[PDB]
Amino acid sequence: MKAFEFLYEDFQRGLTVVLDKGLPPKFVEDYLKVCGDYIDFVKFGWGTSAVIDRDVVKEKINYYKDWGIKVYPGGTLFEYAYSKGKFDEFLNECEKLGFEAVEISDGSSDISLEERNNAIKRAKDNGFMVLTEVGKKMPDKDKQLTIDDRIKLINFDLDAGADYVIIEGRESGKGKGLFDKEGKVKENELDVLAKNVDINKVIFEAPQKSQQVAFILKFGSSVNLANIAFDEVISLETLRRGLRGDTFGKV
Amino acid sequence: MKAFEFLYEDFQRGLTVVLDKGLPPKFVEDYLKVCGDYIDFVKFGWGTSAVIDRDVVKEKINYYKDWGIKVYPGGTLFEYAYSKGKFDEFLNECEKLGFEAVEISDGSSDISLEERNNAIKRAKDNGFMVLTEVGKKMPDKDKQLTIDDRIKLINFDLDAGADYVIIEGRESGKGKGLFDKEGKVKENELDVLAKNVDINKVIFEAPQKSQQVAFILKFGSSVNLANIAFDEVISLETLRRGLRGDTFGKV
Amino acid sequence: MKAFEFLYEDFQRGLTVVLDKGLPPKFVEDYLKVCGDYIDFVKFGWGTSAVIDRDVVKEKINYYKDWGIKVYPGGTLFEYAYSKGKFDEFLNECEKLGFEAVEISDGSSDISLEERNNAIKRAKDNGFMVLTEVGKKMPDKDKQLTIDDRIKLINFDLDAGADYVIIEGRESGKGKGLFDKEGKVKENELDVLAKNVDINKVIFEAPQKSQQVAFILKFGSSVNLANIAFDEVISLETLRRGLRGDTFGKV
Repeated sequence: MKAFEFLYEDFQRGLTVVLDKGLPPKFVEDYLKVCGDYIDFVKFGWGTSAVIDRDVVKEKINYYKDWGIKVYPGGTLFEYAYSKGKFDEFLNECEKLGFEAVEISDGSSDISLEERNNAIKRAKDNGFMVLTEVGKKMPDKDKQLTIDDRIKLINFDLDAGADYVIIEGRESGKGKGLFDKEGKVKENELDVLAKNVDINKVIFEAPQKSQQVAFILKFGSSVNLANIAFDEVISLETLRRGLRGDTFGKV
Repeated sequence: MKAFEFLYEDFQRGLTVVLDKGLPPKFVEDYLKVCGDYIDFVKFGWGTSAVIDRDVVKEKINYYKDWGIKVYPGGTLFEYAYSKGKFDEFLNECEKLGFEAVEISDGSSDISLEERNNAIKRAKDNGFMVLTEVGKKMPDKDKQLTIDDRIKLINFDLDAGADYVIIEGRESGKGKGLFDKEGKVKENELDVLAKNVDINKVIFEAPQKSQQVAFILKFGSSVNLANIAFDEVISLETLRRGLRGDTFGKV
Repeated sequence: MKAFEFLYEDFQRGLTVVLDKGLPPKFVEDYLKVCGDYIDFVKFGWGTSAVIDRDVVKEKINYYKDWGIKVYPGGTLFEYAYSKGKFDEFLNECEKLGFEAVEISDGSSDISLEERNNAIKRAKDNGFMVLTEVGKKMPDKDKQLTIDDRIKLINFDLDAGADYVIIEGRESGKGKGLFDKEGKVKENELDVLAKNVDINKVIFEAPQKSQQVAFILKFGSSVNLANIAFDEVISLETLRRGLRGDTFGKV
């Protein structure tokens, strides 16, 4: 039970996906005792997994598993392996390490629709949950994706068997996807998503508190959010509950 | 004893109040071995307490108690409970969990002077230290408070039995209270406080290092500061001692 | 071995120097199991050492030593001790605590060339590795140092027996040394360094990810970097390896 349980009001709580960019192992064990109940998935950011000791990676995945949290490596790592013709070795290693999900992305590389479709299907066939990601890392490339382009890709990924589709904003949440150079949500672009796709299948990267607030006020506390800093999981739950100033009386 | 004890010069050290927005329990135990000697009070930010496991909350309060640190829940949580007519249940739970203090605020809700006075007195009557808070969360509301308004409220709260009064700046320290949109201290507004209230009874929220520096240079190292990030307690003590560049030779 | 070891490509990896501004002791023990292999040196920032319990300082130095990491106190602490005529007591305490290196700087105080030369030599004579630092803490003083001034001081310090010379940018990485008010690298100033000094003897403070990216793209992954946040050591290694978006395919 929570402290002040008498104040709790039941609600439809969206997904929380954390960015883990290299948390220490015992720290993860400790940390989950405070906020493990509010984490659904964790991304080991980009290629961070590939720099960490193999047993430490396995260890961490188990700690998350003790709280029912599925872990995936970043799509950037998939893209690196894919570009080297080592996608199979990538899936095999993922299975051996214990990742329950994989992210398929094309943020840093050119992957055709057919290649993308087939990578999703191969990952699914191997028993992984699959999250895809729509967006490009670099602003010159990302700018070439219109909102209608993003919508088409979301539904393409779902058709291929993706479980969820992530809308990219990077850890910075600046100048990429739905966010302008100052990190403010592009309201018009976001409306065109709200009316064209199944929002329950979409996860919005929202690393900044101001972004989390904007998404909660627009879609409700049922909104799915990703790239949540590990130390803002509790904050995010308070925002969903109207127990932080930004959403008090508004949720 | 401290390392390099021969360099230490005794001084009048103001209060340090930390923002704990959800630190893990064993981490707190470990963390206090480094900087517990420089923490007076800790705020479990806003309604964070109300999302955390009850035994974990109790556990953390005890760890802080082992270093002589008093803990209070955020005034935002008080405001939520108060607005639901559950202030009594709120005080009872606070006592059961072990909080030694409570924050009374009106940052997100309308609380009249009489209601405010009576809430302070009720908390005091129940054995809590009471810290009040002056300010509004949202800039449209906060702007309506003039400096003279803030001064009047400080002394009203003290009259009611408040132990300390906190000047609100939020965790961001931007666009609220004494800080402009860029987080810079409003020097003129601050002078009008320096000459009209007992500064020893006031605690300034100062989440940004630049704010801590501004307050130390204005009032001295005896200044009371709040919303100090957990990982900047040591930094803050070095600033008070002139052992970081910003205050070297100036304190 | 690392996870996804089959993706690893050997490369010339520059130094990583971490800023430790007060990490808890058991946290350090845990933290090094994830990224201790990618840390060469750690700076206990400025005078932080002088506020921490002496046995905790010794304890931490040992944890770092278990991963082959040398620790030094900040040059600001040296400057304080030096200004009080307690440089000898400073070196003795450093030896007793277990620091394997010392930083000699003049960021907050006036130290002549002869005084600087002699302090370097005294530290070396006492068995310390010596890192010096070029730059001033305050922008009004730092602006008076031209690039040619910095180059001359680098080689002066090396002549005196310095092991490395650090180019100062502070923890903020703003408005000081090679960085403008917005934290962007001054490309022209940096070119004049690239062509005039032994870059292998220089360590660039680069607290911001954007700075780390700029230095890696300019000098390569062999570049030496300092003031790396403890939680960005893994990120930095991924950047060196082209496994984060910013340097994917560029390294």
